[PDB]
Amino acid sequence: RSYPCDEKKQNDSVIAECSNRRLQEVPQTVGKYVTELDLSDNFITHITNESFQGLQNLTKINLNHNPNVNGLNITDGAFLNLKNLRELLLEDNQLPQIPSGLPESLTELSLIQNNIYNITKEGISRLINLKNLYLAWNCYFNKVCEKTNIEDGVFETLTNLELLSLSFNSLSHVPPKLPSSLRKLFLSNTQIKYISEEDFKGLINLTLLDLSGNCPRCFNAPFPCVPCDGGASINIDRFAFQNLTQLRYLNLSSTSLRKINAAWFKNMPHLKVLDLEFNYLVGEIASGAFLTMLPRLEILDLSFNYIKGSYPQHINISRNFSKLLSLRALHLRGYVFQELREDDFQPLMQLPNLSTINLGINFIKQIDFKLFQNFSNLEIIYLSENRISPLVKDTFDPHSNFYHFTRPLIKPQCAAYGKALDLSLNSIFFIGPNQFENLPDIACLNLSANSNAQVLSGTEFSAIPHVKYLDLTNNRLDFDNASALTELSDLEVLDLSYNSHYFRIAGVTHHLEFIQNFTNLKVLNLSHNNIYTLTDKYNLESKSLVELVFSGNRLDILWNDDDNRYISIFKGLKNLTRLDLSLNRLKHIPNEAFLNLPASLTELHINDNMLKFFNWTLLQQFPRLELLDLRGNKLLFLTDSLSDFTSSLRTLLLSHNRISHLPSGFLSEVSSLKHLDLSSNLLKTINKSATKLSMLELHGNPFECTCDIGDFRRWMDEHLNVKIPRLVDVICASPGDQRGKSIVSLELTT
Amino acid sequence: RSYPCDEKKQNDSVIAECSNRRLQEVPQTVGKYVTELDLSDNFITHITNESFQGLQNLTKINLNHNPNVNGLNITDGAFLNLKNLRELLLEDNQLPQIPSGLPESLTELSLIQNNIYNITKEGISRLINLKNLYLAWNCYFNKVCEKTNIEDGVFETLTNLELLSLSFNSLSHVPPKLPSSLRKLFLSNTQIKYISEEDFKGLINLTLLDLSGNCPRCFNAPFPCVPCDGGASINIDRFAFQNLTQLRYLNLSSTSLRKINAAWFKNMPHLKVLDLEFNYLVGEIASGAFLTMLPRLEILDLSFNYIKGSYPQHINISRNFSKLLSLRALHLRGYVFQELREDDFQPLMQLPNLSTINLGINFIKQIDFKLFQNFSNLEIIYLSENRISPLVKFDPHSNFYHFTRPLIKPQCAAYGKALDLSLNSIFFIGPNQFENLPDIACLNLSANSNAQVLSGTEFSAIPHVKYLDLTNNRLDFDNASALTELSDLEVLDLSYNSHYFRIAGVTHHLEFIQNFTNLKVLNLSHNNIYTLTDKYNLESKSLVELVFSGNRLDILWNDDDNRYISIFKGLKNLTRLDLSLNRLKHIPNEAFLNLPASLTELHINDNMLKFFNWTLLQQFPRLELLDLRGNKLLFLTDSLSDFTSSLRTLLLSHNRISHLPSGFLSEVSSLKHLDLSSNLLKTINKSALETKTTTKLSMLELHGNPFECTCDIGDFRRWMDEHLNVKIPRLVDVICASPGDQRGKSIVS
Ligand SMILES: *[C@@H]1O[C@H](CO)[C@@H](O[C@@H]2O[C@H](CO)[C@@H](O[C@@H]3O[C@H](CO[C@H]4O[C@H](CO)[C@@H](O)[C@H](O[C@H]5O[C@H](CO)[C@@H](O)[C@H](O)[C@@H]5O)[C@@H]4O)[C@@H](O)[C@H](O[C@H]4O[C@H](CO)[C@@H](O)[C@H](O)[C@@H]4O[C@H]4O[C@H](CO)[C@@H](O)[C@H](O)[C@@H]4O)[C@@H]3O)[C@H](O)[C@H]2NC(C)=O)[C@H](O)[C@H]1NC(C)=O
Ligand SMILES: *[C@@H]1O[C@H](CO)[C@@H](O[C@@H]2O[C@H](CO)[C@@H](O[C@@H]3O[C@H](CO[C@H]4O[C@H](CO)[C@@H](O)[C@H](O[C@H]5O[C@H](CO)[C@@H](O)[C@H](O)[C@@H]5O)[C@@H]4O)[C@@H](O)[C@H](O[C@H]4O[C@H](CO)[C@@H](O)[C@H](O)[C@@H]4O[C@H]4O[C@H](CO)[C@@H](O)[C@H](O)[C@@H]4O)[C@@H]3O)[C@H](O)[C@H]2NC(C)=O)[C@H](O)[C@H]1NC(C)=O
Ligand SMILES: *[C@@H]1O[C@H](CO)[C@@H](O[C@@H]2O[C@H](CO)[C@@H](O[C@@H]3O[C@H](CO[C@H]4O[C@H](CO)[C@@H](O)[C@H](O[C@H]5O[C@H](CO)[C@@H](O)[C@H](O)[C@@H]5O)[C@@H]4O)[C@@H](O)[C@H](O[C@H]4O[C@H](CO)[C@@H](O)[C@H](O)[C@@H]4O)[C@@H]3O)[C@H](O)[C@H]2NC(C)=O)[C@H](O)[C@H]1NC(C)=O
Ligand SMILES: *[C@@H]1O[C@H](CO)[C@@H](O[C@@H]2O[C@H](CO)[C@@H](O[C@@H]3O[C@H](CO)[C@@H](O)[C@H](O)[C@@H]3O)[C@H](O)[C@H]2NC(C)=O)[C@H](O)[C@H]1NC(C)=O
Ligand SMILES: *[C@@H]1O[C@H](CO)[C@@H](O[C@@H]2O[C@H](CO)[C@@H](O)[C@H](O)[C@H]2NC(C)=O)[C@H](O)[C@H]1NC(C)=O
Ligand SMILES: *[C@@H]1O[C@H](CO)[C@@H](O[C@@H]2O[C@H](CO)[C@@H](O)[C@H](O)[C@H]2NC(C)=O)[C@H](O)[C@H]1NC(C)=O
Ligand SMILES: C[C@@H]1CN(c2ccc(C#N)c3ncccc23)C[C@H](C(=O)N[C@H]2CNC[C@H]2F)O1
Ligand SMILES: C[C@@H]1CN(c2ccc(C#N)c3ncccc23)C[C@H](C(=O)N[C@H]2CNC[C@H]2F)O1
Ligand SMILES: *[C@@H]1O[C@H](CO)[C@@H](O)[C@H](O)[C@H]1NC(C)=O
Ligand SMILES: *[C@@H]1O[C@H](CO)[C@@H](O)[C@H](O)[C@H]1NC(C)=O
Ligand SMILES: *[C@@H]1O[C@H](CO)[C@@H](O)[C@H](O)[C@H]1NC(C)=O
Ligand SMILES: *[C@@H]1O[C@H](CO)[C@@H](O)[C@H](O)[C@H]1NC(C)=O
Ligand SMILES: *[C@@H]1O[C@H](CO)[C@@H](O)[C@H](O)[C@H]1NC(C)=O
Ligand SMILES: *[C@@H]1O[C@H](CO)[C@@H](O)[C@H](O)[C@H]1NC(C)=O
Ligand SMILES: *[C@@H]1O[C@H](CO)[C@@H](O)[C@H](O)[C@H]1NC(C)=O
Ligand SMILES: *[C@@H]1O[C@H](CO)[C@@H](O)[C@H](O)[C@H]1NC(C)=O
Ligand SMILES: *[C@@H]1O[C@H](CO)[C@@H](O)[C@H](O)[C@H]1NC(C)=O
Ligand SMILES: *[C@@H]1O[C@H](CO)[C@@H](O)[C@H](O)[C@H]1NC(C)=O
Ligand SMILES: *[C@@H]1O[C@H](CO)[C@@H](O)[C@H](O)[C@H]1NC(C)=O
Repeated sequence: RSYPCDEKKQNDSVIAECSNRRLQEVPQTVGKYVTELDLSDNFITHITNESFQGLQNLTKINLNHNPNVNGLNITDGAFLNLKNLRELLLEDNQLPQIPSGLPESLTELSLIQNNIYNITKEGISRLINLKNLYLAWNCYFNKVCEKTNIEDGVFETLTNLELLSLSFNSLSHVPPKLPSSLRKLFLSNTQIKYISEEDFKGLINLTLLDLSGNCPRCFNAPFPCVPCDGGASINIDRFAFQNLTQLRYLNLSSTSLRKINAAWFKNMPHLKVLDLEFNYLVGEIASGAFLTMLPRLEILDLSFNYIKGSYPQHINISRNFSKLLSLRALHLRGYVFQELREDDFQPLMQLPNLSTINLGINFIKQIDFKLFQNFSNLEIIYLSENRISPLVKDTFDPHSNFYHFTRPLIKPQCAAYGKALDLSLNSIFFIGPNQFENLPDIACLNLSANSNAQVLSGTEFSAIPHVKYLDLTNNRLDFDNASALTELSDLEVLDLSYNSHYFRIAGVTHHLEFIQNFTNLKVLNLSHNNIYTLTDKYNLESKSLVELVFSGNRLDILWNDDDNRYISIFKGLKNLTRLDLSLNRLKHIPNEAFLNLPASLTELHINDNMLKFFNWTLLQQFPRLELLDLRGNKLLFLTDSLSDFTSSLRTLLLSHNRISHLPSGFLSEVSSLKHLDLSSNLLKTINKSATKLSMLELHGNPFECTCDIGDFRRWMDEHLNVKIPRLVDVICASPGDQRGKSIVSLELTT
Repeated sequence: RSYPCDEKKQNDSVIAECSNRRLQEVPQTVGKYVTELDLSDNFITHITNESFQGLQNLTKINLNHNPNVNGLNITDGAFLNLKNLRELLLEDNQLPQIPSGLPESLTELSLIQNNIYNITKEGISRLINLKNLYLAWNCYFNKVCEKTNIEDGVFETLTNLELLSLSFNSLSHVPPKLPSSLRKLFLSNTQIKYISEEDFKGLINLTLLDLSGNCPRCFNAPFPCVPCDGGASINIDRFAFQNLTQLRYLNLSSTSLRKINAAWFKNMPHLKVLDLEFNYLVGEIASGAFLTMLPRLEILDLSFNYIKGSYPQHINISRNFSKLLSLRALHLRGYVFQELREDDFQPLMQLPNLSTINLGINFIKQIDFKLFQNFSNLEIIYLSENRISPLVKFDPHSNFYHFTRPLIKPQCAAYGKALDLSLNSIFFIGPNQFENLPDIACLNLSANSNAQVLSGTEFSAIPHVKYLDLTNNRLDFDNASALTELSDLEVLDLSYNSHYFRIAGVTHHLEFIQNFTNLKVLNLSHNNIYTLTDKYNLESKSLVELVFSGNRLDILWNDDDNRYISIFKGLKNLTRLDLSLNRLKHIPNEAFLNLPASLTELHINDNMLKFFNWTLLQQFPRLELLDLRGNKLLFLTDSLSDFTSSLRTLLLSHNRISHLPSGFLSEVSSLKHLDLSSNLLKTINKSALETKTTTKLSMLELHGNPFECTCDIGDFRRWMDEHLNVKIPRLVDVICASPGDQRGKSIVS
């Protein structure tokens, strides 16, 4: 670690981190060692020939977000210097023009979120070895520019260009004279309404094309959005893509398509993913004209093609959907329909490869759960945000994808265990006794936020006893009855976060006895169940359990139990490694209670409590403990003799406490501490009296910079490997002459 | 000037409000005219004959909740002085016995929430004159007491007792030897499992009986709740109520009743109100035994009687329901069923007096709204907490079982026929959503995640809507047509609306508001409005109130083209304006001068103001209330007497004020009420508020100030004692801060 840039080594290339250090010029310490430089989130506004000299070993400069609040001054040839400069990022800098005078060694140039309106030869016709060029957000509702002007041939010379991102800019036409070497052409939100034959004449190599937000369909647009001539459509000629033989991805989101010409995929048997969401294509879904041309598609998205004023009975799926033999996921979010039958999805049932169906936000009230058994390999069923009821009787970031969320539908940690079903945000206020009948073998089940008030008695998941991951978060479930969920003999993950039932009985209040007949349950989350009361004893004997979260409960109220009934409330869980006691409003954990914790614990969090006094001396029973998180507490003091107490602990987060005095016998035991966190306490000074540590957090402590402090800065220098995060945020409170400056940029003994 | 009690005139005598003054003992500082003394919610730990010597004239004493944060120590006859004592409340005092020297003249005695496990004749029986007696929560799960020991017939020579409350007291027998004069008897949650025949005899006079919470059914109980043996209901002998001819009120809420012995009501021609929520009577609802013994019943609650596991297809309503001819209110919550069709409700359509139909929490999937026309006196239809879809092509003095709040906001109910459709699944407004409804005047569509794009044709089917509640939805109204099919509309509530159609340059269009000639209120709180897109003049001759909090005026008035100066000047009639929570720091001078001069209340509390230009108030002749609480104001003005003569109330608590100017208000002065609490005042140098003529000022609040009480304060504390016509509230919150020997209480010291 040198000041002002924390330094670390990756590969045979030294990287320098000077981001968010608030500096106003190119730093000084940066040795010729450095090869990739990071300068983002600063207050720099000047870049000269002198800024970058001597460093010639540099291949890269980050430099985005400068200054942070005219723009940022770049001098003709301030970079012409370095013959190693590969990548050069300059996003969000308020640049008026394209840096005049630039290195040829440049491969990947970024220039987005600036004020470049002229695109000129004088700027970029020299960077031949340019590969990836980004230029989104440059004439995007600035009104000091009608069109992003591009001068002819500004792309025909950059013969090594693979990627061009002109998305989110104001062009009316498609830039002529591009290089045939192109592979990705991003042009979203560019205001193109006419697409010619010529526009894409001879990019025979192009793989991805992105034409969204052209004539948008402003459902929930996270940015300025303006529709075409009423319900007007982006107008695409049939021979627009004749040449585009090599092509995997097509994103035609928000174009307001009504009719899909099927002449477009005539010469393109390649295409792997089609995005046709936020359009008007209900007719085309039903009359699948193009649906014939796509045998190698694996993912299809037709989401938010719903018609205003409409709520059909059923969803009209063309037969031409059985020509989609390669499909692996289908995305049908927000058609909006009332009932799904076996019939309606008939065309998809003889599709061999289809493994995800996405039906969320379709506000559907009834589905035949049988119809899902006629699939040959499905393990994702997403039905979130529909109106399924209890069943009775019947046996900002531009680097992102705006039109298609890339987060997993289900949690991987769940989609692991087998077939995943998501019934979250539905109307299942209790569990109908027919709720699960005709369901495939379910491994992963989400019932999140159904305000489900079901008394559980162990009957309810009988149709599906083979569940592993079950998520019941945000519900009003009762499980005072000990038979509760016990049908689920294979269950490993129970997520019961935030549950208040409606059947409090006195002396039955909370009854966890039901945990004990699990032979296989590993993760148990009971956060925010507001338990202040057990009628099950303190013995919860289970060797299955590894991790228990017990946040948002009332541990205090239990441990003030006047007859002392609640001491070993966790002893029985012998195999517990991780435990979580945060937000239980704890003041004094009685000594005998703390000593009755699984001797097996690896992590222990008692943070965001009200803790005053910690009896450190009790850490001797916990010899596997690697992490102790005591953050957000009212702790004053630290044991002078940590030696006596532990030799297993690796991480000790203490921040947001009221620690004034850091004692003398720190590092008295082989403390195994690589990571020590003391930031946001009440430290005036660190004495002299106080090599295995790589991290120390001190930021935001009232430092008293008097020379009395200078012992510490000698230690910060003898021991130079131990990194301090945001050094520049460890500051002087005092004295007056000092208040504001960093401990490190401090002229000492004067 | 009274200390410490605020001393009000009421009817013909003097109240003393000494409640909640951190008081530790009764002051002998209260007057002699006082007949009523509230000493509630204080820290008093003792009571003796020296406590209340001086005022034999007292009739009522409060005392409740003393002390706070041990017990209350009453000696034998601390009240035997008080010859004029009618009332005496003593609830929440950790009392170990019944006080032992009370006067006869007691005719109302409340001793709830104490620690009296036994009732002795030494204490009460010699109190012949009592009329009311409340004894709830005394043996209420102590682990000390199994039983609320009642001396056999302790109540026998209480021959005037009208109201006896014994609720929430573990005694499984109805005490014997009761007084005949009893009209009202409460026995809720007493663990009385069996009601004999001899239990109620001699109570010819009884009009109310309370027996709920015995053999409870524990749905949502907000206290300890313990079911009887297995699923066992209460047991009441056939001839229990043989003698109770005069009974009007009968609570059997949560008794677990499967079966209603229609023989209980043989002698009760009179019964008006029947509470039977929280039992298991789906069947007794299907086939009404009792339903015929009740001609004169006006109110019937059978809420939360559903069967668990079950979600039937229809509700089953005995035709035995048109024998309740008197019926005014019917409550049917938590039957839970899928569908109400016309014929299911045929038996109720032949009732003259029925106005309130309560169908809350039935999770109803669909309804034939036609059925509602076929009702004569229908006013409130309550359909909250159902499942309707878009149609296409702690307190012990309370009622625990019944919700006694208005089902519908009265302001709404006033206009007439009310339909509450809140907490349903109407995610947009179906083109057939209101076909075959009555003419509704008041409509609630709150909390339906309703995303409807409005075009002003969505409401054609019921176009006489005057009060429309649209809070907590996701409604677009950028179309100048939006809602215009509702010409008669008077109140529009759109709090908390965030749409999904943000087009740029249309953004937020507020043009639809120029249509209404009788729109009177409009609540636009919390819409995140920061972008508006029309010609300036919002033009509304009608509109009187605009709530505009939780928006971004700050953002709007910071416009560099000044496009939003005159954003509200077109609202000529407006007299109320709430501009709080806009995070405003500076209101531009021209932006303020373009508020309508008509305003009368202006609210800019809870923003971030530092400076306020008083001398603009001049353009505001009718202004009368100004509220700038929770801003950050520093400086006032020395000539405010010049810039406004209309202004009645000025509120400025929670600001950064320490200097009080040597002008202000004297002689040419601006009326009645001045709040200057939670400021930063050290001292006031009399130069503020001169004794020029007589300033009209009645009331002035200055509590929670950081006061400097050495000698400086000599001038004000004179001024106080001479302007007795100037009320300062809360003299026990006007504290010192400066002299470290004075920091606390004081000003009065
Ligand atoms: C009710 O309770 C349950 C249980 O308490 C809650 O769920 C648990 O929740 C935690 C918290 O989110 C989950 O942890 C997260 O899981 C992510 C995926 O993990 C796996 O994949 C990665 C890579 O594929 C592997 O490395 C992991 O394997 C490791 O194995 C063990 C753990 O078994 C570790 O000890 C090893 O060291 C290995 O790492 C997993 O198989 C994971 O991404 C995530 O990690 C980030 O966040 C944590 C902070 O919690 C950091 O410690 C960690 O360094 C990561 O942070 C960095 O980088 C990302 C980008 O990569 C940045 O965005 C971040 O800022 C960050 O710096 C974490 O481990 C856990 O899986 C889960 N358990 C269960 C039961 O599934 C419920 O949520 C709860 N209900 C609610 C909602 O209240
Ligand atoms: C979206 O915007 C709309 C527009 O504001 C909101 O609607 C307003 O909401 C307010 C605020 O809650 C409602 O006013 C409230 O109305 C109460 C009922 O009033 C009627 O009768 C009363 C008694 O029955 C009559 O006195 C009234 O007459 C008043 O009339 C003119 C007004 O027309 C006044 O100028 C007179 O002086 C009269 O007083 C009404 O006809 C009323 O109860 C209530 O006042 C209690 O409240 C206010 C606090 O704002 C005090 O001024 C007042 O002292 C009252 O309270 C003392 O009393 C109680 C128990 O009695 C203690 O428990 C309290 O602490 C308190 O100290 C208040 O007035 C208004 O009706 C309503 N407007 C409409 C169009 O319905 C919506 O809320 C809003 N939506 C939200 C949630 O976002
Ligand atoms: C089972 O069911 C039975 C009967 O159905 C329940 O018995 C009810 O118990 C509650 C206790 O919570 C009773 O409430 C209180 O009554 C007092 C006194 O009564 C009324 O007395 C006067 C004449 O009627 C008058 O002062 C009041 O009357 C009208 O007054 C105004 C008119 O200006 C009108 O607007 C009111 O609505 C009244 O109609 C008065 O109500 C009453 O004073 C109590 O309340 C209020 O005010 C005080 C302020 O000092 C405040 O602290 C309270 O919170 C409250 O706002 C209160 O309403 C109720 O009367 C009983 N019902 C009947 C019909 O007798 C029983 O509780 C149920 N069991 C259980 C355990 O749930
Ligand atoms: C239309 O869909 C096309 C294909 O979905 C979109 O291009 C995809 O775009 C995002 C770019 O933001 C890519 O994510 C970024 O990629 C780099 C390089 O692997 C990586 O560091 C990222 O973090 C992030 O993943 C994504 O790879 C890309 N997909 C492919 C496969 O080319 C585009 O989102 C669409 N248009 C709009 C406007 O949303
Ligand atoms: C089950 O459903 C809930 C609801 O969709 C999921 O929680 C969402 O989770 C994502 C990422 O974990 C969060 O960003 C959202 O805030 C959550 N939304 C809500 C409303 O809770 C959860 O991921 C699902 N769990 C499983 C087992 O996959
Ligand atoms: C319309 O329905 C909503 C939902 O019931 C009502 O608001 C509830 O109102 C009461 C009283 O103001 C509050 O205690 C609740 O917390 C409210 N909840 C919600 C969802 O806001 C509202 O009162 C009804 N409006 C009318 C016209 O009476
Ligand atoms: C896809 C549908 C479109 N919806 C609708 C809006 C307006 C309509 C009109 N006229 C309409 N007409 C018919 C059918 C649906 C309609 C709203 C709905 C929604 O509420 N979405 C939420 C879910 N949680 C996140 C957020 F995206 O999404
Ligand atoms: C009246 C219904 C009964 N409910 C039910 C719960 C569990 C059941 C099981 N097994 C059940 N089985 C059949 C029918 C209803 C059932 C719960 C539901 C509710 O959500 N209550 C909340 C709503 N607002 C506050 C509070 F009143 O109310
Ligand atoms: C990196 O390049 C610089 C510039 O030519 C050179 O002086 C230096 O020796 C190289 N780095 C090292 C120390 O290997
Ligand atoms: C592209 O289109 C032209 C049109 O004349 C065609 O002749 C040429 O061969 C095409 N190139 C391909 C498909 O590689
Ligand atoms: C594809 O199927 C649809 C509906 O089943 C039909 O409209 C269309 O003609 C089919 N396409 C062909 C036959 O090319
Ligand atoms: C708990 O659930 C079991 C299984 O359904 C049920 O039989 C039992 O009655 C319940 N509890 C008891 C002991 O009453
Ligand atoms: C486990 O499961 C059975 C249900 O078959 C139940 O009878 C038994 O009591 C359970 N044990 C518990 C609650 O630990
Ligand atoms: C019953 O009440 C009446 C008035 O309602 C009263 O006059 C009568 O004395 C009471 N009955 C007896 C005899 O106690
Ligand atoms: C009341 O009506 C019910 C249902 O229609 C019926 O079972 C019962 O016999 C009626 N009671 C009589 C006839 O008294
Ligand atoms: C219905 O209400 C009126 C209004 O007070 C009342 O006079 C009448 O007696 C009631 N009719 C019956 C007997 O139900
Ligand atoms: C409404 O029609 C019903 C038939 O369900 C009929 O019995 C009823 O009398 C009609 N309403 C009235 C009160 O006229
Ligand atoms: C607004 O509504 C009218 C009538 O329903 C319609 O003709 C007009 O085109 C609408 N469009 C908008 C959002 O301006
Ligand atoms: C304006 O509102 C006041 C009440 O606020 C009312 O008296 C008057 O009639 C209204 N006048 C007009 C012009 O609508």
